[PDB]
Amino acid sequence: LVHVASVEKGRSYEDFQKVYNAIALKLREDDEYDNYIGYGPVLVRLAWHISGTWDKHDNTGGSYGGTYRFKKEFNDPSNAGLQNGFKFLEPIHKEFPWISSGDLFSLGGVTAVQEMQGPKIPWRCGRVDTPEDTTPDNGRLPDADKDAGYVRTFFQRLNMNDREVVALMGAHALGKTHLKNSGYEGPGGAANNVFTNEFYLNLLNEDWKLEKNDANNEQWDSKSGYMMLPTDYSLIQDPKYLSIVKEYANDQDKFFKDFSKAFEKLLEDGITFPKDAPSPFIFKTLEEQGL
Ligand code: HEM
Ligand SMILES: Cc1csc[n+]1C
Repeated sequence: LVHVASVEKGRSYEDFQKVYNAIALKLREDDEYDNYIGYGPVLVRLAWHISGTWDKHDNTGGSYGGTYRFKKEFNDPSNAGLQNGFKFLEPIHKEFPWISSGDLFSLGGVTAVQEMQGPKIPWRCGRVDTPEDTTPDNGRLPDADKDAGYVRTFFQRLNMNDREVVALMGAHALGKTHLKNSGYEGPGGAANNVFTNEFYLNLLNEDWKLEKNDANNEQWDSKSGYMMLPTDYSLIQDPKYLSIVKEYANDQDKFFKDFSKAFEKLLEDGITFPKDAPSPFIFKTLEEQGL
């Protein structure tokens, strides 16, 4: 399967910076969502789940085709709760009907991270919508109730290595688990709509307790009111993972730099970019624009 990036006709940096600003302006406006967390965390989760279907072996799945717009992927049990990120973006797609679905879902994730004061993420245009029959089947996204060997093995399919996996998981400092979506409940920290390295700090400094929640699932709970998933706590159980966790709890700039590279790579897996294709765009935030 080859998927070649095709820039939307005649579009350039300024067009996509207009779509960025539209998403970012609505993130500021619709602030009440999920008890004032706002839409940013569900939008970086949506960009991860449309990319996380990729399989390196046959180049199926991935962010290129925008296939989450089809019922099979929209109704995947693993995507429960992401309909709220879709409905947030649907106004903006009506306003810029020329951007492809893959591009709009991935730029929403980029915009949310930078607007929640994360690192800049280089983003590239050119994903092309593909037919309903290209939609990957349910079951390619990871279970939460498993251990470190499962996480390592699952992420080899998206060929991410240990460092990349640990840098990507730092995004679980954002938002929260919702019992009616996943059977898990609670936030992982106090700053859950500002991008920081707090996931790593909480993992190493809190007093975790294995408890059973109302959906009868086990999760790691702390006195402070935070929770960690079994696959999250996995990172301090494995010796290779645990020493990268310590590296990111001791250096927030290295965390930001490595997250930026692994999230771009995540979003680009499966796509062939021609050598005459434009460079990756670095978008300015509303704040850097005085907007
Ligand atoms: C083995 C890996 C992973 C598993 C099992 C997993 C699982 C989960 C689960 C069960 C939730 C709760 C969903 C809900 O109830 O609403 C969640 C939320 C979230 N995850 Fe993951 N995740 C994984 C990796 C990642 C990665 C790599 C990213 C992003 C780079 C990510 C970003 C998020 C975000 C931002 C949320 C919060 C959503 C919200 O607030 O609504 N996840 N994760
Ligand atoms: C807050 C959250 C959602 S999924 C994992 N964590 C830590």
